[PDB]
Amino acid sequence: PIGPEDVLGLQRITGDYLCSPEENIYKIDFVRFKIRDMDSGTVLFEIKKGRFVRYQFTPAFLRLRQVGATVEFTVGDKPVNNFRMIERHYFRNQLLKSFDFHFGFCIPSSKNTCEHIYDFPPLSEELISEMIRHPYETQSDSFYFVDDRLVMHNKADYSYSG
Repeated sequence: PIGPEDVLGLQRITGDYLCSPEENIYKIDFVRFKIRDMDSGTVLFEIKKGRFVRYQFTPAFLRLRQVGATVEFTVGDKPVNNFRMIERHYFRNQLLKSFDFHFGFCIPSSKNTCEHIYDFPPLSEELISEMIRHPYETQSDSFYFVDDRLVMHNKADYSYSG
């Protein structure tokens, strides 16, 4: 049984998913995801209607300071309390940054909306160059908890070449 404290100290991407789809007993289902630059309002990525997503971004992405993510999700009939996401980004298994977001109150049996603010870590010129040169070696784990219990785990990797 996996809790926040089990992921909050991880120094590498996991080799596998830490939970199965079945453990999502609350039937949480993301139906919209949109990321924008908070300094320009430019929409960097959007999808409407999936445990793994591969992102193709540009070099300029790595110069962003603050991005806003908007997420829409439905929930099943069981109450969802203390819905929390811990998302850890790594380059070649060096931690870049971990983000810890607590969702607001989730209405059962309905569509919910949330905005998460990511403040980018400072990236050295060397690191930016390497990240551009090494697509898909930037990787993230997204751990989702309800009442301190892991119920979803999504993965992603990132290119900054295109």
